[PDB]
Amino acid sequence: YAPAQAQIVHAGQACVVKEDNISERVYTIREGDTLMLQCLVTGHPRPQVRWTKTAGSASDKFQETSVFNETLRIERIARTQGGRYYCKAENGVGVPAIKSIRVDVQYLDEPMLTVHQTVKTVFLRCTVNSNPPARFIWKRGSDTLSNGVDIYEPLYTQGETKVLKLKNLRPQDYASYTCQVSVRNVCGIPDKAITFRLT
Repeated sequence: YAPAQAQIVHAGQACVVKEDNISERVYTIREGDTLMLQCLVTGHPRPQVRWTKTAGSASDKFQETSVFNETLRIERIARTQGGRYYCKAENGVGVPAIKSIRVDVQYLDEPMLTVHQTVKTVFLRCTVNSNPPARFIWKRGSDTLSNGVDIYEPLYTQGETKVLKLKNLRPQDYASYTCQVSVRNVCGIPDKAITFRLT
């Protein structure tokens, strides 16, 4: 007889895995792809294998595990299904073995854009939800930087926000402005954009 050992090994459609000498630590995968995590076990008799997502406030002594037959599979994984997943191997010999890995679900939503004018200045306010944090690119057909052009995060934000302030209103430069959001194509996630036609 021998006590149970556990080892988490990535499978499926992750884009990035992070590991160290002891075990695999992070499983990064694009929202909507298919997660697969193996739990290889040792010891005799053959250990039973359980998985669990630590959802809730109660401590480990009360989290609902499930007998799972080694391989955890989540098709069309959602941004809300990220976090720490625990493998538990037990064969009745010694103490149960428990390992865990962090799942990072990455995504880039289409951004939101709202306009506001006071007197004549123009504020274009772009928000997006993403993981990892997104890069904001403001364009007028061609990219724009600091023509009395101020680009800043505003004081009040419910999330990732970038404001484009246009101070003077020349006759020229009275057309379309674009907020392009990027995660630099991690996980193969392309950019997205929203355009406002100024008049």
